[PDB]
Amino acid sequence: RELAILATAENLLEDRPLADISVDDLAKGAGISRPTFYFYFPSKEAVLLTLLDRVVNQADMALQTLAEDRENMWRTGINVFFETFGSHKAVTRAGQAARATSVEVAELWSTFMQKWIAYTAAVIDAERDRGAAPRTLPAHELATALNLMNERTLFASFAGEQPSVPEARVLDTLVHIWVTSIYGE
Amino acid sequence: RELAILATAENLLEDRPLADISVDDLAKGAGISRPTFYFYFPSKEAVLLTLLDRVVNQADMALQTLAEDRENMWRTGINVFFETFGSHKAVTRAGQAARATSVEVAELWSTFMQKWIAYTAAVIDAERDRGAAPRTLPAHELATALNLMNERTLFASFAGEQPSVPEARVLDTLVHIWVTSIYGE
Ligand SMILES: Cc1nc(-c2ccc(C(=O)NCCC(F)(F)F)cc2)cs1
Ligand SMILES: Cc1nc(-c2ccc(C(=O)NCCC(F)(F)F)cc2)cs1
Repeated sequence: RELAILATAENLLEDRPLADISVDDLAKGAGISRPTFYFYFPSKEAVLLTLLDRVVNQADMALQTLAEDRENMWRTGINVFFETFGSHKAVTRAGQAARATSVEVAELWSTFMQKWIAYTAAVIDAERDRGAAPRTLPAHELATALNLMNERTLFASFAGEQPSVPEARVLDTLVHIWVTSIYGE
Repeated sequence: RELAILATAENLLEDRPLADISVDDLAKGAGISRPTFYFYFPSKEAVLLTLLDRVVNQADMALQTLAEDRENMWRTGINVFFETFGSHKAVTRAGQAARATSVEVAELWSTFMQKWIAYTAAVIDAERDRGAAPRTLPAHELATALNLMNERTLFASFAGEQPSVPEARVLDTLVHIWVTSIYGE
């Protein structure tokens, strides 16, 4: 029943914004009543938070799995986000828009971005320690800009935004900019 | 009176979101009544559109002025946006949030981003034609990712977002990533 509500909200988010979806909608698709819905979630907003929270953790776990040539290493890491978020475009789109109106969605996003940037910087620092990358910008600042570039450019591509890099070109585009800015210088 | 309404909306946007500002607020600060306000603008939303439209055109004109070493050339161009938007942070912040709710603000933003990306690509292409930059990524795709990185990273810095590059470091951060990704590979 919790799973059914989640699947239903993801299904419907493919067709319309969260605002055009009602508790009654989610309830119907899940095969339960409205008050029964309120036993699982306080609100439709809470349902989107849980969907985003699962997609973000799935990216984060895949990146932990990788952690356990240099161009390919970065490509494989960026690809976690391309495939994870790009396989859940409706949740990605609605979760990003909700950052504006939900402090819990904003804090969720912020917490994981900090984590991913800290880990990016730790890897740059290792590449510098081994003599493979030059000591140019402070690692954490470089990492932060690269992570934000990916956030905006991935998500603009997935949304078909104008402008955006075509989805079929965006992985290669981001990998080039990461490798050149990390190893260049 | 039109100028007074605009100055007043910019002043108040420094303190609170557009939603916490009423036509009555703008009218008061401008020294006119509410129906007199409606003679100048159809809505508070229209006032923000005009503010954004002036800041965007001021950046765009400064970039046209520049057009009339390689690291410094890119730095001087990125700086147009750092100084123009960074001198109008409240308008930047409210105008970006309005892209979600106003098609006219979305189309304005999109139109100028396309223009700035097209011009970035034309300069990369010239640098490649002269033998100074290598033919790596398609120029327009590289330009699009760099422009989106700047959009998100500048504006996160100006908003004091977590995460963000500190405002005092963001120009140097972006210049490094542009120069390395353009001349590297
Ligand atoms: C090989 C490695 N890759 C990373 C890595 C790769 C990509 C990202 C990344 O795209 N960050 C932005 C995520 C977001 F796009 F916002 F969803 C963050 C970290 C760390 S170590
Ligand atoms: C020397 C040159 N610089 C450019 C240039 C430099 C910077 C930008 C830029 O920051 N684009 C994003 C603007 C935005 F940040 F979104 F406001 C666009 C174009 C073109 S030719």
